[PDB]
Amino acid sequence: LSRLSFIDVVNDNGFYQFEKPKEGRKYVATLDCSDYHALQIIDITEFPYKQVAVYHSNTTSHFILPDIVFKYLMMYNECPVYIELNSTGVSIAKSLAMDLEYDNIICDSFIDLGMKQSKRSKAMGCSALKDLIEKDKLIINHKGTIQELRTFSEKFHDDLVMSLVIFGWLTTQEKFAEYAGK
Ligand SMILES: [Mg+2]
Repeated sequence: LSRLSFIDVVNDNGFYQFEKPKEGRKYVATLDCSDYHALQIIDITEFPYKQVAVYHSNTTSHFILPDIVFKYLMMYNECPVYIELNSTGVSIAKSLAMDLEYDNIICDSFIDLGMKQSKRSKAMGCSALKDLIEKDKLIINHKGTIQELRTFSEKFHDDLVMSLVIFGWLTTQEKFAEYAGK
């Protein structure tokens, strides 16, 4: 843990940015919705991964969120998004697809537009995260995230960590191959 430091970037209206988009780099975004909404944008290129932007808020209406997500996803090279399918993720993921006609959505199946909930995935995901940070394979820069990585037990908020767990689960998958690499 505690070898973790953060860059104290200003909270630009919910959106935290540590690196702006650089052509040639391939990003990936995971979302845990409405507790705050937490949008993690990671750089999966060089197997040094980097958390370049974070969207954090417990005050945006899930009604308008897709617009917010859309903005940042487009901003980072038509970025792929992996939405956890809780009661709200389902609606958000649909808007993102129908309403905003965004096509770079990662799906679990044609019916589930993101990560389908399961005790199995969360667990499996946590583990995958634990070995991404500890091996210094995932570089975190956000203050909140780091604070939650200090009040989140193996078994108070955790949205920013959950968000990074969606990312874990996404790394235990095969499809992750393509999206990866510059
Ligand atoms: Mg949440």
